[PDB]
Amino acid sequence: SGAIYVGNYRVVNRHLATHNDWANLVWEDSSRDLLVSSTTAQGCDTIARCDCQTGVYYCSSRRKHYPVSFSKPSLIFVEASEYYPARYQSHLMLAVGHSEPGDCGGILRCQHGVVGIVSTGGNGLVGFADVRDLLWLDE
Ligand SMILES: NC(=O)[C@H]1CCCN(C(=O)C(c2ccccc2)c2ccccc2)C1
Ligand SMILES: [Zn+2]
Repeated sequence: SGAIYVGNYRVVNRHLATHNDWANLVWEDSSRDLLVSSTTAQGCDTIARCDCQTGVYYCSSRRKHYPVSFSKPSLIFVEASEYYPARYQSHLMLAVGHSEPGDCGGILRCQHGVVGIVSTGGNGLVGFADVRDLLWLDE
């Protein structure tokens, strides 16, 4: 679990969004596994606006932060699950690293701020849904 709180927005994995998230829906995209809902309180997370390919992510399954090199945002095949059929998930960045179902929502960060959140994993890999292109999160 986990979310990004920036301004009057809450960014979560679309497959883990709550009834409240859907009742205050701003934008959602199944192909990116992202959902953004509105909030009453102000969020103090900074979003990175960069092309860094190195950062640090939080891994709940180990209660530890790990440094990773990650690929640029791209279309990657993701196996079928109870949330989606087999499909290509866009804006996804992969790294070699530990991840388990439960780690979704963990923040990936570089020196510029928040890069994305854990969205896929397994096989000694971890996939992050990128949020750096969502410029409206800041205005
Ligand atoms: N974006 C999606 O479509 C995800 C929806 C939830 C499922 N999913 C995973 O990748 C998930 C997983 C769960 C059960 C078997 C295999 C994989 C996982 C595993 C390790 C770390 C994070 C998540 C795909
Ligand atoms: Zn950066």
